[PDB]
Amino acid sequence: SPGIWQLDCTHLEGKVILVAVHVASGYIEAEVIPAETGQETAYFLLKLAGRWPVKTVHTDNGSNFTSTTVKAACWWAGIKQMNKELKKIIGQVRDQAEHLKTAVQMAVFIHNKKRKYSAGERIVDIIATDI
Amino acid sequence: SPGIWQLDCTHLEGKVILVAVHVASGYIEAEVIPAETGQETAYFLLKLAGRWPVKTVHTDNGSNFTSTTVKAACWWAGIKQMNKELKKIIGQVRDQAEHLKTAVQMAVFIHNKKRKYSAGERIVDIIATDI
Ligand SMILES: Cc1sc(-c2ccccn2)c(C2=CCC(C)(C)CC2)c1[C@H](OC(C)(C)C)C(=O)O
Ligand SMILES: Cc1sc(-c2ccccn2)c(C2=CCC(C)(C)CC2)c1[C@H](OC(C)(C)C)C(=O)O
Ligand SMILES: [Mg+2]
Ligand SMILES: [Mg+2]
Repeated sequence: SPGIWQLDCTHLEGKVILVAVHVASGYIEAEVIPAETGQETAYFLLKLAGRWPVKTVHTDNGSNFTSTTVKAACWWAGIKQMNKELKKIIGQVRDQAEHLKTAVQMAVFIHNKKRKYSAGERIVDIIATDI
Repeated sequence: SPGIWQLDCTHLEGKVILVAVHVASGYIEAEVIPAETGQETAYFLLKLAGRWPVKTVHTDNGSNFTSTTVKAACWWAGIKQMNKELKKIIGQVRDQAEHLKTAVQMAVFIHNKKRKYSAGERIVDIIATDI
């Protein structure tokens, strides 16, 4: 289904990377945050919900969505309840940037634009077709 | 054209709001940043470029894109060179959130989901059709 996203945290250079994957397309969005936190999770989900039609969200760590503040965000937005590929691309471009967050955003761009249509294309098409 | 975006800063409660508008749809993305800065502008544009097919970017303050670091970002991403509506929605929801950034993201969501198809729909459709 086009409304299903996966959301997980990974660690790199002592920082946290929140990664969201649109399961049907392989499209990703990601952000660097100081540490795993219900507030960070909540605010990311607000941002995500505001650009795409997010219906459900899965994770690999159920306890991530336990906090009151994450549930409140899912309520308001009407939400219900790739590390290796991305980590790879970050290594290739890490040299070209100072900050990890910049390398993340470069990799996310590399990821979504690559062809096999690109992930970035498939999300748009899948979502348009389902309108 | 579907690759044209507008990018501007506005001020509210002594903070800065970077606002991007996809001109053909009225879709917006926005972020709260400490102060107007070439680095902030640059990093936002990386993020934007990574989710949409951004071809050109306009602004109301040409000097915003003057810095070396903003030009470098446009180069790497292959980019070339609503305050009142959004400000309104922020006032309506300001009460319901502590942080300005949360109120921004709530308003951006309100904005993109409203019907007259919604802005969020029109971006997806416009971009899908042009694939
Ligand atoms: C802190 C800086 S300075 C800087 C830069 C690069 C070339 C010329 C001037 N500044 C950059 C870059 C801008 C273009 C790229 C492709 C996004 C990667 C490197 C950065 C970059 O951080 C920003 C994006 C917050 C500014 C970084 O982490 O290295
Ligand atoms: C700092 C907090 S705590 C908190 C909250 C709300 C209800 C229950 C528990 N926490 C919230 C909210 C979560 C849901 C909404 C719809 C996004 C708005 C209010 C916030 C919110 O900041 C976050 C998003 C960084 C956590 C805020 O600025 O008020
Ligand atoms: Mg750093
Ligand atoms: Mg605040």
